[PDB]
Amino acid sequence: RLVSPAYVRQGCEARRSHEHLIRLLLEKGKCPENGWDESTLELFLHELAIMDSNNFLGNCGVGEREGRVASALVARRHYRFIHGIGRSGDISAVQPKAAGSSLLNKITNSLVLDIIKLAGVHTVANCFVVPMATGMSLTLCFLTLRHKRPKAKYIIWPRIDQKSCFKSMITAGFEPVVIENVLEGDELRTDLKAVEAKVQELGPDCILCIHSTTSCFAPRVPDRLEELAVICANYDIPHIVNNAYGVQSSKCMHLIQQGARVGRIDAFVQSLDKNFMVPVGGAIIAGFNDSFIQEISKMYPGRASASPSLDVLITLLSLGSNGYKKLLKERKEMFSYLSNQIKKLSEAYNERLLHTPHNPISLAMTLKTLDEHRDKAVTQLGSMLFTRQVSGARVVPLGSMQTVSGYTFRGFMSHTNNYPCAYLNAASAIGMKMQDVDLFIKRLDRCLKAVRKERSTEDVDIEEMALKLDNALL
Amino acid sequence: RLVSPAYVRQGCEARRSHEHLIRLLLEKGKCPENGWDESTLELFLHELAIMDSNNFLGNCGVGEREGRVASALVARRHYRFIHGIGRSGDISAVQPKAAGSSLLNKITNSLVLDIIKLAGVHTVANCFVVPMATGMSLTLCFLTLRHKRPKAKYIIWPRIDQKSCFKSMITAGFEPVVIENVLEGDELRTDLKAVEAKVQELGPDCILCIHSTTSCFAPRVPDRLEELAVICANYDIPHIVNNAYGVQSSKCMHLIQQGARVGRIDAFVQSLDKNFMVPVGGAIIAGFNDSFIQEISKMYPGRASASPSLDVLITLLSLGSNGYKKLLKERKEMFSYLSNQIKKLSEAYNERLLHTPHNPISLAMTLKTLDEHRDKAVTQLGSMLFTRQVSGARVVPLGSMQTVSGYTFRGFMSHTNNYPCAYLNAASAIGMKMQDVDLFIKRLDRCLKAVRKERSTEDVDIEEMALKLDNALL
Amino acid sequence: VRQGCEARRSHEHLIRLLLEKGKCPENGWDESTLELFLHELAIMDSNNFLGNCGVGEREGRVASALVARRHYRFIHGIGRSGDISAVQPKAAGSSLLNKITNSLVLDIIKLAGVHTVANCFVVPMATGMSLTLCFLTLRHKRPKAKYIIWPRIDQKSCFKSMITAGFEPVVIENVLEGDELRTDLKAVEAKVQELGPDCILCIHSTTSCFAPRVPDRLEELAVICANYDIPHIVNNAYGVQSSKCMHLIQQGARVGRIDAFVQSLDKNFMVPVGGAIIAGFNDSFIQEISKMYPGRASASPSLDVLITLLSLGSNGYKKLLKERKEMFSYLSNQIKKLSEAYNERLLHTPHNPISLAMTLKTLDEHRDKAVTQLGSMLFTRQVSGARVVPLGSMQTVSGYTFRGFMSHTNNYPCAYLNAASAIGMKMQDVDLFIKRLDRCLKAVRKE
Amino acid sequence: VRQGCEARRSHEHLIRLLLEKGKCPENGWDESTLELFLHELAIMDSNNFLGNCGVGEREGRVASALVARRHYRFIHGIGRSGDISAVQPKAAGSSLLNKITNSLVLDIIKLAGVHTVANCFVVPMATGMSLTLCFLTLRHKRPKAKYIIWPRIDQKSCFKSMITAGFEPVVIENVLEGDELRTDLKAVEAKVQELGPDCILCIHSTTSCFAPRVPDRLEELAVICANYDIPHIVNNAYGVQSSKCMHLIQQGARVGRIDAFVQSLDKNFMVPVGGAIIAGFNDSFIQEISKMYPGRASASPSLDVLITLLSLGSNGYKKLLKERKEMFSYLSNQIKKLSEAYNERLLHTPHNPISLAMTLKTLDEHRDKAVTQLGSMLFTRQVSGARVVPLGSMQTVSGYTFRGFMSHTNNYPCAYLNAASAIGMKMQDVDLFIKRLDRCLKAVRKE
RNA sequence: GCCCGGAUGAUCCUCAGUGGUCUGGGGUGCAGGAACCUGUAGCUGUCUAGCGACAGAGUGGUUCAAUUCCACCUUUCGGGCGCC
Ligand SMILES: *Cc1c(COP(=O)(O)O)cnc(C)c1O
Ligand SMILES: *Cc1c(COP(=O)(O)O)cnc(C)c1O
Ligand SMILES: *Cc1c(COP(=O)(O)O)cnc(C)c1O
Ligand SMILES: *Cc1c(COP(=O)(O)O)cnc(C)c1O
Repeated sequence: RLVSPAYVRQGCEARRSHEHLIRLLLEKGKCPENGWDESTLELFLHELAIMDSNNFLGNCGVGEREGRVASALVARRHYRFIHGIGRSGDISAVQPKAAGSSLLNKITNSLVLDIIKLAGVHTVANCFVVPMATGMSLTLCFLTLRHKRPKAKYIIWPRIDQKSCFKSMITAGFEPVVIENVLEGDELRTDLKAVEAKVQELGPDCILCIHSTTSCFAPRVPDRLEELAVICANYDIPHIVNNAYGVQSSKCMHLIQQGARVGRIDAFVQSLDKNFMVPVGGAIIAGFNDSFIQEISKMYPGRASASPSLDVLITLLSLGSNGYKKLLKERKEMFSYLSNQIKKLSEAYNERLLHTPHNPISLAMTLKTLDEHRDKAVTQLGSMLFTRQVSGARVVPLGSMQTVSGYTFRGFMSHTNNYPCAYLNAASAIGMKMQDVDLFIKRLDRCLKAVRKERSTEDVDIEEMALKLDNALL
Repeated sequence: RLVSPAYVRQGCEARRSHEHLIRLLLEKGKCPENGWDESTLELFLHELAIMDSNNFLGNCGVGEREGRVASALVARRHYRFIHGIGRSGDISAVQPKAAGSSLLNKITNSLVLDIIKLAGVHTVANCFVVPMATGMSLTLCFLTLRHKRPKAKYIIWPRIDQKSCFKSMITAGFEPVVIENVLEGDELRTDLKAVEAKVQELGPDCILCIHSTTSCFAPRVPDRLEELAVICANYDIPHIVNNAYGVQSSKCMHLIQQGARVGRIDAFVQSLDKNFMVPVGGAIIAGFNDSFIQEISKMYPGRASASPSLDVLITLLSLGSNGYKKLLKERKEMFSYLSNQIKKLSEAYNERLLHTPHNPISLAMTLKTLDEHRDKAVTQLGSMLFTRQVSGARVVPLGSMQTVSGYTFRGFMSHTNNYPCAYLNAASAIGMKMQDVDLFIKRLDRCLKAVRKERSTEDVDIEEMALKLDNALL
Repeated sequence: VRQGCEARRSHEHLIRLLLEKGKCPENGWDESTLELFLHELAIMDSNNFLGNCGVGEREGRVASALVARRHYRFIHGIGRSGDISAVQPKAAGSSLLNKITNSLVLDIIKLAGVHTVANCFVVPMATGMSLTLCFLTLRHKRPKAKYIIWPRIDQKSCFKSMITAGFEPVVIENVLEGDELRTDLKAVEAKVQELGPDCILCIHSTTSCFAPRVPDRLEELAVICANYDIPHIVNNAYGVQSSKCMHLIQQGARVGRIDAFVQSLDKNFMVPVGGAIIAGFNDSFIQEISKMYPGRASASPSLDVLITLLSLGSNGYKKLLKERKEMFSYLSNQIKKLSEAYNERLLHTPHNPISLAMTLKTLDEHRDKAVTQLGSMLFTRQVSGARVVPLGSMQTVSGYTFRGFMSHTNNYPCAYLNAASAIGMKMQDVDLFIKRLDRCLKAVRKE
Repeated sequence: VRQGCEARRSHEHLIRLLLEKGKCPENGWDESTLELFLHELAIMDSNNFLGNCGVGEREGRVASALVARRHYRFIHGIGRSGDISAVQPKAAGSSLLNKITNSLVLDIIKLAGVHTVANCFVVPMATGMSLTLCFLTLRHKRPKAKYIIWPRIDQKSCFKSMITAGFEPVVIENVLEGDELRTDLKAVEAKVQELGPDCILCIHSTTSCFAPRVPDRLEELAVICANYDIPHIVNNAYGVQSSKCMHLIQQGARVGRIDAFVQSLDKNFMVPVGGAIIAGFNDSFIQEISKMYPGRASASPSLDVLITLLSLGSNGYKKLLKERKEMFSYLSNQIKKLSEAYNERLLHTPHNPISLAMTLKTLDEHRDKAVTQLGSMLFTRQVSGARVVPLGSMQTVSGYTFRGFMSHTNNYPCAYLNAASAIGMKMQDVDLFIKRLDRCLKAVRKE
């Protein structure tokens, strides 16, 4: 029954090794260098969860929001964190009914701030995780700016053909002013002259902010943030940066750091899933003025989900800063490999890799040898890649017209009205493996052969199943 | 190695019993009457998850959002659903990269619509789950209305002292017009005269909407929705109903149904955690015009978390419509029991249960025998209940001034400037057990004794630990 | 913050109370307390140490994360290679888990009706192999013994356990007393005198059994064993759930000799098949059985019952025992009603508190094969546990031929159907069984 | 929609290929395929049927949801009460699980070096009790046998397995050949002739062992057994991970007689302690051992290794075997370097492919108790698996007194330290061990 | 249990018929002018101090038009399958 050496022999001795990793986390708020063992991580989460009042043993609840859970499957999959984050008046305020969830939220934001520094923006002052994706999080930035600039109606926006970040300004109730890009070689870049010309035409007081973008599909490249930040500093206009998946790119993060160094960056927003390999649904709002970032936080009404914060807390504690650095290194290596592989394949089909050296993530291969008008070969290629279980291979044909929330885009998906050619997108994002590139190259090869010929074990099953899906669509 | 009767002997025979429960769900989109076994539920989720492209065996990904997951703990706790819900242009659109998640989202919304009908609003036309809490979801309603009424500046709002729903109109960029309530007996009720007078004073075209509330703390009661809906129909003003935790109240839901029957209700919003016992973070936007509800959905920019939808899908499939009906029945029974218990206890301390028959969820017990000015006894009671692990027991002292987003409230937390007395809140919400009431009554008894005396095993450990927490705060 | 750190104290009190007294909690633990306890135990094992390095052949390495998590990172099993009950220095948490589990199990055995039990231990083998371990222990104490005297019960595991241990079973036929089959005490004592006590390894009796057989006459057998100095081993496979079976074991130990009694973990505690409990009244003999086990053993059955008893509590287990009795009365009455409608009757077996039997005399197996059919149809309608017993079934088990197999005698008067009220049975179980049995008898009567 | 339904076909192909050939997949399954497979198997068991009602005593009821989920709802165990290998009609999914697991295990045994193996089965007992089951089976074939001839190895489980089965071990001392302790073939054959083949139950040899002992001379023993018609039982506890041990078993069966060889599941497949594999070359004899097991048994060890082999694949297991060899060379060289710095040496034991030994001659146990200290300090520094062997240690196991215990002989020349490269060992393990051993020897030398 | 095929649900009480905003026959009670003639009829939820009010007719679909036609569900009948 007993065999009891007081509490336990090693019950606190080797347990001390776990507590000291936890104590170092709470004291300095930094990512562990090497990842925690699963046992340490789950011991930490279990001890946090029992701090929440809904998990108290002697608790009784007479309110309308007591964190009750009907399904045990639901309660266990969330590690018994039910109360979310924040209070009804402040999403950043400690919740007296959920001290464990509040500590979870504070530690997660501290870990994320640490990662943003090592990723490239060392002068970041403040950040917080918000359980909305990047589009809605950009909207929250604009909603906050409205009260600071009540006469403003326009958001000046260098064009990028992505529906979420475009709609974010309309959802916030402002009028986007689409600044077309300038073609420099193969690259589409910021028209700094047109941006400043529009500021003078409309008047700075009528401008809510300038909305720039770093991460993007080639042949677009990250915006000229340093020059845009200087324009924003000179005319006293807020600068909001869409950095959706730029955390994984030291080049993108350094553009942000330099923009804040020489000019004005009020906030930059990044997706959680794209930069940390977690489910879709969360984002980080970061900036350099602590007071302003807290203003955006206080703009949020009501409590919020703790699930995205828990996901990234688990991820960073398991990976460590070394594990994340390793993922960033391999992403750079896989970009070179993917670039070289596309160079080799495009040569064999009389295509080429578009020359986009300023885009460190996305690549583009021309599709000039395909006739979309007659054979619809460009659209056929995208469908054949899809049925062959290639995902993320974005096909951009010429002359696509698209209306988004009443605004009509010419040459939609190409970020400009008349790009020289149609092309295919591919990218080296965090977590990509060599198998992804090799299978993509192999399957793109077969698709290019089949479309050019049509104008004139499990591998064959994926091919046989693709032929059935191809014929069903036809 | 084999012993193989083709595939299996019963491998499809008793499996058929599982498939037929699943086929009935997908065909009619209704809640099962009796809850599913856990085995059926998890088989369903596993088969949905393998439909998502990130879980394909022969998949390769070359994009920036491929649903990659670094941590196995994260992937398993979400049943391998990574891609979220929706597309970057439409949160309601099927995601070709996540056919399983898209089916999950559609079935969840169908189940939730079914529950809203059986809960009382049988004429509901459309609804969707949004992974934001009720405050942010109300903001999304106002953001959608802005484009339909671009000259509107004001939201007419019968006062309720809750920071989230108040801030939701300011976060959306509108000016709330606070309509004070009328005291009728002990109850605070809608001042229909002042609402119509403010409509005429400001002009209907300047009114974005009327923002009413059903579920609320006593002594406030649900707004007079039928009369407000008639005012809204006559002046052509949209009507938005805050039904945060009203789904659990057949009285609240019937007010909504009658309001739509005789007048105009454009949308009503309810919390997921408060009505379905799931983690905080999600809500339902429902209405009677299908086209308008889709407009709110399309206002959302970008993809969204699937975690709240998964939580309520698991919950409703496990509970069934019978299980949910049982929770609603027990909530009514526990309201009577809690009411009778407070009647008995308040008598022994020369207090009374406030007469609020029109509030079917929240109750209030007077605290007239406590002196807040001299002894601060009302604040002391709330703290003593907290240290004794009573949660949800809301103490409302007199004369509290509070500023929320620049607007100053007199008598804050009482929903009126000068309520006759201080009081204590308690409620019978879904999932409450008799132990909650008995422990609340027992601990409130000890607290009342201690505060009145101060002016003149685990039970004792909760008391001994409360005395230590009480002295530390002092 | 200060309330949350004081909230861990609430869990610590429950854990401390368990380590100090080793009794089941009265009310079951919350899952949060249980999993907290298990995680703290598992990190005491050396394979889960953060700075551990392993240069041996048994380091507790786990290749699959799915395997490690589902066992709460308990990898080293129980015991040492020289003693299954010894503390494993490389697995202090697993050793603590094994000691607590044995304590909780002893607590339940007393609660269930054998208050005078002295010792017991969980063994990760089922009841058959656990009876074998008992016989293997008795061999070294009685090296001239060759026979095991065994009142007949038609169950292959307990019968084979004697042959596996290397002894010759001596089958004692039962006596028909009314409808019941009971111990033939005269035939037992006659075989003791014929073969000689020194040649008898033990008397192997059985409590829990299928009707119309009833628990053996343990008191009279315990006196025979005491008079002749012959060990007594009781097969109590699923008798823990029956206060009548347990009190019968308690009485036999009071008036006579009972060396050990064995019970299945899955049949009495609703856990997966695989474990058993060896219990006795001589602490030293039970220890001798434990020390006869060679090498380490799986900790999975111990962990299953530990989780179950901590989640149920003694009140939760008491409730299941009370409901088993009420379900038995309900099942009995419903069989009386149904048997009346088909010109059958419920066999009068008041000495069996778990299993019942209903006559199948009106069904013709000789001409229509109707009795064999009924059990087949009962399966396809998904009635599990219903057991049809035809007449004159011959069956060979390890070379021994049984006549009238499944009936525990050579010529029982009639064929019959078995049904039982075991722990965890619901009113749905009986109502479904009655409905499907009615439909099954209608179709057989038509043809 | 059409691509997702075709996506289940990809998983179905892997599952279909497993059921059709019963071999390990070359590359490991994804967790999604594995858990899909397990869930489909579990719903085949009757306890998981949606319309099931239970009126029996063994219905597979589970009180705790934590217990049910952690076992993937496999509750009924393996086998029937009359045959552990028979298909359980109430648990078709569990029976299918057991058959697949035995097939995968047979595939690995061939892959590991015994290509001529005919049959094998997983038994949810550890290696000690599994050797006991072998001896218990041999008793009925050789009812006059009393002795088991056993080349000495100082391990309590395999030694006790002979006594548990009820036989007298005949300890054959080993021969010092250089630094190695090897089989004394002349003494073995002399005991066969002295005691008489008819009185010998079997010869019980051992492959995997601690240095400086080496695997037994299986070929010469297999010929002795064939000439005298004596069964041969091989203790291969952790020899599956060694192509040298497995090939030695293969060669012995080719030139002589080997009736069965037994191996631990945890030591060879990195799963929790609790299971073993009994394998042989006569399909009928292995079946006889299986049928000697009485009653049902736990399915937990089978499920653990099934998950592990499906997740690893044969390529994954091959990789672990290759890395064990490379880790052995690395550990050997690092011990050579460290022993040189302390005026010690690595004992030359080239016939042992798993375990190594380093001399501790410069440490004084008689005056300073330094040898006993080193093992103590090695533990507190969290070095597990390191094994110090002093001189002249006396130890009694089940009544038999060993002199020079832990050393496998009565007077080995010196004390020494044991270290091994077992499957799953990392370069961190060796580097940490060398560093901590260096610090441990520095402190002992100071005092 | 599953598969197949009839009917079944709350005005394939009752037996029938009917795509036409339902009809025929037998039967019961309540109400008046043995049985005859006439009228009449039940249930569930919600909101009410109550009168009463608001809905629902297994869930959906087709159609100008569903008691009627189609699919599925509930109940029930019949057939098939049966070493567990
Ligand atoms: C719960 C509730 C809300 C919503 O608050 P959130 O934290 O945003 O979910 C709004 N108003 C009232 C009256 C509420 O009870
Ligand atoms: C991912 C991304 C966004 C954000 O889209 P959400 O679905 O809201 O997360 C915005 N702009 C770009 C360029 C992106 O890549
Ligand atoms: C591991 C091993 C055994 C196995 O003993 P158990 O604890 O019963 O598994 C037996 N002999 C030797 C030499 C071993 O290494
Ligand atoms: C259950 C039971 C056994 C146990 O046999 P195992 O399958 O080994 O657990 C033995 N005898 C009887 C009468 C039983 O009911």
